[PDB]
Amino acid sequence: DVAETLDPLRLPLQGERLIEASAGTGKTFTIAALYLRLLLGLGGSAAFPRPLTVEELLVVTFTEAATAELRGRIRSNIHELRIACLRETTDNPLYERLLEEIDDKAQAAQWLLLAERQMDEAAVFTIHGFCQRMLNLNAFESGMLFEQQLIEDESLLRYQACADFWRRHCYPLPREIAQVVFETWKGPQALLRDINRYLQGEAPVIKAPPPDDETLASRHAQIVARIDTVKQQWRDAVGELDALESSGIDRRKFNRSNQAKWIDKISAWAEEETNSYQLPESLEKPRHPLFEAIDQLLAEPLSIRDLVITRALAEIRETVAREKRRRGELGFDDMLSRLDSALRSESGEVLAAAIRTRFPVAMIDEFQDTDPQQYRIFRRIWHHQPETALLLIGDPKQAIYAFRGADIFTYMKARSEVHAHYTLDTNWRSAPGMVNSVNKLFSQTDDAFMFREIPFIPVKSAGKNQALRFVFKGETQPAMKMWLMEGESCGVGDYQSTMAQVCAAQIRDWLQAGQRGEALLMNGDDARPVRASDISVLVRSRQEAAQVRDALTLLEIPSVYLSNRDSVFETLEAQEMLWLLQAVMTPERENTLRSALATSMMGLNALDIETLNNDEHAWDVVVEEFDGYRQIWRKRGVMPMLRALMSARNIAENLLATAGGERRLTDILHISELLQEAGTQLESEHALVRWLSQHILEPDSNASSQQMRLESDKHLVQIVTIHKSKGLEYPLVWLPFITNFRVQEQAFYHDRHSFEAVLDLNAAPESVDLAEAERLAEDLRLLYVALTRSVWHCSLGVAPLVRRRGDKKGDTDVHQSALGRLLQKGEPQDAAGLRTCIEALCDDDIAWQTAQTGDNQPWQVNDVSTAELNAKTLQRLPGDNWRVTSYSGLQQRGHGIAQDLMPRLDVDAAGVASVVEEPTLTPHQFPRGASPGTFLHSLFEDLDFTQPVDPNWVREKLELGGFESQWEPVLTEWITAVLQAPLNETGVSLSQLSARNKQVEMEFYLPISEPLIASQLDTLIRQFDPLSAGCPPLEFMQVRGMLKGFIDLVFRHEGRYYLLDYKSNWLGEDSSAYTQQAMAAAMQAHRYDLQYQLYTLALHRYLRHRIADYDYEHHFGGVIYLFLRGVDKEHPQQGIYTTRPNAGLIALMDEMFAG
DNA sequence: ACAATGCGAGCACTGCTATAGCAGTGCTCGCATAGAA
Ligand SMILES: [Ca+2]
Repeated sequence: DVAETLDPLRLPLQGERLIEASAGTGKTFTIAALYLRLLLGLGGSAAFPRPLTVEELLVVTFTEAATAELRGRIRSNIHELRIACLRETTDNPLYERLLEEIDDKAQAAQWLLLAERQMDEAAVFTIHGFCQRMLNLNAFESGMLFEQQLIEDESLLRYQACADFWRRHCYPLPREIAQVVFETWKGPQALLRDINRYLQGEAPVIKAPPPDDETLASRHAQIVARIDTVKQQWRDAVGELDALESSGIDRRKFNRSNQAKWIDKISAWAEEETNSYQLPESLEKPRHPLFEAIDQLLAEPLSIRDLVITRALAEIRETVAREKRRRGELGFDDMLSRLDSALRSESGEVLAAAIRTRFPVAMIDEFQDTDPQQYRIFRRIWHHQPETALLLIGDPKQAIYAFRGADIFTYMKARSEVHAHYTLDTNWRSAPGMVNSVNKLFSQTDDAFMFREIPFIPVKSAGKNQALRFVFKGETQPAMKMWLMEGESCGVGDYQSTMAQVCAAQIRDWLQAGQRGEALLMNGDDARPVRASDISVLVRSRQEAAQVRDALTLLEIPSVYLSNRDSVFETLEAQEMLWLLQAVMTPERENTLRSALATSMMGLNALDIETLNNDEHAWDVVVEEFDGYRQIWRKRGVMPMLRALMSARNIAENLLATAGGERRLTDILHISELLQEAGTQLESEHALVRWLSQHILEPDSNASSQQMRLESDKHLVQIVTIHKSKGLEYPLVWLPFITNFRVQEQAFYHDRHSFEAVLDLNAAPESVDLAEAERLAEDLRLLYVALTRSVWHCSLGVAPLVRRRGDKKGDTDVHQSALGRLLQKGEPQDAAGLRTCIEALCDDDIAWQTAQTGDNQPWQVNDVSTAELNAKTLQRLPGDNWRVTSYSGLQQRGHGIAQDLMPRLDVDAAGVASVVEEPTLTPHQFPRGASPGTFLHSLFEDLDFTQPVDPNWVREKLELGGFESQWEPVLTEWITAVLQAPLNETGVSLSQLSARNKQVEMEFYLPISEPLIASQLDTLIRQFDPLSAGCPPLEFMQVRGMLKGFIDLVFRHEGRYYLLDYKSNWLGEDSSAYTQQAMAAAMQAHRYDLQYQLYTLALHRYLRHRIADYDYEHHFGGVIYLFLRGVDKEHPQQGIYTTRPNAGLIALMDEMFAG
């Protein structure tokens, strides 16, 4: 017992070691040390068998920021100790004591070099990261999915489950029963608020659970039966108006009758006031008659609660689980839970060993916060195992996360199993005066943390800090100062209004006296004025924080609640912005707009609003303004719009100058950052507006919508919670409400023998007594952390608090609080009895005063400022724009992201279809659009023009394409008709083209230097092409760069090369629309003519390039357009179109590019 | 074109029955009601 003062370098790196890193004892410096030792296998007898790799030293922390810092601190130490190995000389502690243990500085340098470059894979994860990691590796054993989705809901999944339970369980109930339930809970909402704690993590063991089968009906019967029989032993016993004590006035007849009418058709376990007329009491105030059965009724409770509950969480759990499986999702409780089952199951050894190898030695940090599930997994892998080491480090005095499931008991359990104990004796980080005061306080009684297994061993304060002191308006102040309210009695109300006031006063008192250089934090002969950034107010709950923030704010002392969870969505700004987006979204409606302008964010006046209502031209002015913002919104988005708005109305600049404006601004900006995300997830502005409403209505979701703290708060007295403060350090700290306690009423305790979480579904005084114990057992634990946060000094508020409505009978249930229990050494005290106990211990480091309230609204601080700024202004200019167009300088958008998702989509088609279904399928009735158009293009992507059209291949093509098989005849006949179709003249017909003379889907890139002006090109395009005579053209604007383009088909009729572009278009009824006229019409209609000139200009450049010494009119003679539809076996020139570029056009057009 | 409970105090008043103490009926009113992969 009583741990060995831990000497890192001499710690035996071999199996099971428990390390207690007291308050700020350098737990981190220790871990790193131990990490290095392991890497280089250092030590000696207390060393590890062999050297380990970065990817073998398992370290698990609880926080995410934790593993980051831990991972960071280590890469550094390695980089140093490694460097200090190359120099074989180091002049900085730790390292030197390390090199003395090194035998070959040259090797360690190498070994270390690897550890350095290996860090981006250091086995330092969180409890949760470790789990899903082992799990996902040994999937078979854990029955895990290779693709798990991390669930988020649950908080909802849970309510839904709790309600599914209420519907299938309570709805079918018959009135008599239903009502009973109702009087236990009104709805599913109420049932959850009672069982929510459970349902989460390890189900607690239910002391005295209901018979594994009692139905709601069962119990109900027994109860009603037990009730109704006594309705008899009174219905027929009410002929007795008996006799033989005092005080029961004849107004007992009032008592009497009140049960004769208690005879309803039942429906309510509820019964009333007969405690008197029992018998086991009538004597307390031969013994008496036949109604002592009542003595038996008010003996063992008449409830339905425990049964339902037991059924609820039991069923609710599995309901939620099932739902997760189905969804294929996984939560965190599950993550480390599934891992615990795996190590439990038969196939638990292959898993235990597997892990064990990967991580032969693991360091568990912040262990005082584990849980049965964790510790189990842990020992199931490393407990009693040669060739391995389990370094368990944390501090039981700081285990304050009970509410999330950190079971201090499972720690004490682990404390029992591992016999090797170690403590860190030196408290770096803090002042001697402090450490002395904290040690004194927690040394009062024995077992201050009241748990023989969690002893408190004082700690030596570090020498480098022996100089620390805090002087104020004269001399040095005591490390610890107790402020005591006056009086005998004191309610929770008082001890807050008054303590916050007091606290507030003392803060401005240090601050003001700080600017006057009278408040100094000094390290011997060095000093500095205390600044808001140095004060800190620990608190227990949101309210308490507010309570403080208010008294502070009442003294112009700005502050910031570091533990704030509210979301940006329920800020008055969110609402204002929404009204704005509604104005932007419709400046037409005179109302919503005015409304927008009325928002505090717009900083308008009452006068402004007025005039602006009586001047119609200035109104439209604004309307225009907003109509522009909607434009900015439609085109660039919300963020660009909002910022555009602010810049005009000069919002940011004004707000910042409006007290508390900075907060309001950051929040508005924030909203925008969220309103921006949401934008790129909905295709309509209105959809976003909607998006807002909901979020404003049902918020608090992620931590992504949590409020961003200001970058100035680093100069604001910080008010945080004992919890967020664990690990944090503060020059000066204040504990305004450190006396409160709040007694535990819920009978949830841990059995002191079996160390198990038991849930007595019956308020058994015995078990509640036990729980209430564990309560302050944790309050002390919190108290320890609170005092531990300050460096130079800490002053807390104490008062003769009293909860018991017992008229100040020398009560002061102060002894029921962690701090009171330590001051009044256990025993309760007089109001003044406290005042005397405080004086008892109180010198050099400890000192008290009376709660001296005060007033002086000023934080009497002034300012100065000189804004000599300006923003660089670039002297360059846009000028040219290099892009890569592609006969898209034509086709107006809509194809936005379309030519992106499908580079070869039949972009030339689009639309819907209707009643043109005529009961005889023809190529005109073939489904219109892009999806079907590309299907057609597809067919000819790899067809055997040469041979005949196999119907099965066609049936198969439609079958896969999602079309109806009943299209094969029409289609198989349609294809061929187009194949054996005569192109221009002498022969030429797709079917005559063999593979070797075909090149399908050619992708070209025609560089285009010297801006291509739409007009300049329209001129020559005119002179040579009679088609482009319909001159609307030049519909695009200047473009420098490249020219993409796909050619459906380019073939050669042994003599020349050609350009074929299959074009599935029209819904234009039949044949008559595919005539040499109609075709040449749609041609300009879609300006396809350009496609020609461009495409050919490419084939030109290509052929010229390939065919070494080629000529246009000797190798070209092409250009064929096949409008697939309207093409029959015997109606040539219909459906097909042909053109042959002027050759003189291609000439000028080619050089048009590079001049 | 719209507001939570519940618990005892606290004191006023009303029978009794060995003026006072103990009890009980009642209506009014102040008090205390989380934590953060
Ligand atoms: Ca085409």
